[PDB]
Amino acid sequence: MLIIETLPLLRQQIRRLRMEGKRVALVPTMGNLHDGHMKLVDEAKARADVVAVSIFVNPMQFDRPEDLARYPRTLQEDCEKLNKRKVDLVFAPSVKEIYPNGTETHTYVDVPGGHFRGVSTIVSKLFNLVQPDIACFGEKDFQQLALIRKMVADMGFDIEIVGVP
Amino acid sequence: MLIIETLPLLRQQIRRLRMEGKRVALVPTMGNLHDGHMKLVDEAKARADVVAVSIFVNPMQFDRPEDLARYPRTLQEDCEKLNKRKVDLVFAPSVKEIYPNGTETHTYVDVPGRPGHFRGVSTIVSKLFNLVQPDIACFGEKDFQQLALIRKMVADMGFDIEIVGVP
Ligand SMILES: CC(C)(CO)[C@@H](O)C(=O)[O-]
Ligand SMILES: CC(C)(CO)[C@@H](O)C(=O)[O-]
Ligand SMILES: CC(C)(CO)[C@@H](O)C(=O)[O-]
Repeated sequence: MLIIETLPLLRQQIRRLRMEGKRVALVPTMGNLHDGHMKLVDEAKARADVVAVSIFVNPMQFDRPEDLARYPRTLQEDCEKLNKRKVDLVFAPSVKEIYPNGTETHTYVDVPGGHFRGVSTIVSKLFNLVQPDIACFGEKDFQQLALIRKMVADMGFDIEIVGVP
Repeated sequence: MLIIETLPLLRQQIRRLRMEGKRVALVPTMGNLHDGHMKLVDEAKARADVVAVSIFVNPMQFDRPEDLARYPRTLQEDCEKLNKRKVDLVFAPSVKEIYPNGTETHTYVDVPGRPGHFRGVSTIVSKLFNLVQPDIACFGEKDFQQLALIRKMVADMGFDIEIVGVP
């Protein structure tokens, strides 16, 4: 398994996978992975040659800084679990790599029809960075899954959005 | 030169270009092309294997229906100029095709750091960038606020697209 923390190195591998003809699935996560997140990984492995999992606790989608600060961070353990599940690549960026000037002045994506603006923004950016053929999301957060399906339909992303029960 | 009017046929074209691994340049336009747009096309041709030009009068970036309705439409003459320049693809969608559920509740992109005009720009250019997935995209320097907007949008949103400003 490859663990990538920077944009240039991620871009290099995305390009390599593209030149190798790999079908790529992305599983976005905020880390603190449990057996339940493996449903996403297992669906992704069946549906692609290569599985990339992002781990990024996204400040733009937390209403309270207290909650962002207390969100569990267990990177070594997440990566252990992913490596055992045969994941190919983990993308684990820093906050500043994602939001160089902070979130308040960052370009955002809003899906009509703070929390959800944070979700469409980071998921669009992960789609632009990883350029996956397929991306897997839980059905449990049904508002989030609805928001991403609409975002994709509206914004022209060529990505199959897979809801996992 | 091929004229592509629908998303699924554009999808077909872009998927094919991707698996062929060609380097692709996109020139976004609203048609009514003249010398300045030809400079954009020339640059795109010099910088990529394949050049796509979009022609789409984007309602989201016009505040007044009167201004949208007055915008000149010269598709035949636009295609004549692009064909002469050996453009590979011209993407010329209808409004219903880009906005099948209307602009009002369409996803939008807004870049901080007429009310509505720039939001309409960032939104359509993001969508064009997702649809076409170009390696490079050319814009004029004269609309300097637009060029700055797109420059920031690309840097912020993580698009792997080289932005080229042309006089
Ligand atoms: C989709 C996601 C990883 C985006 O930050 C997050 O909202 C989540 O944990 O569902
Ligand atoms: C898979 C999951 C943990 C992702 O948030 C959630 O959808 C769930 O519990 O099914
Ligand atoms: C960039 C653009 C094609 C977006 O509709 C338009 O604003 C233009 O022609 O400058």
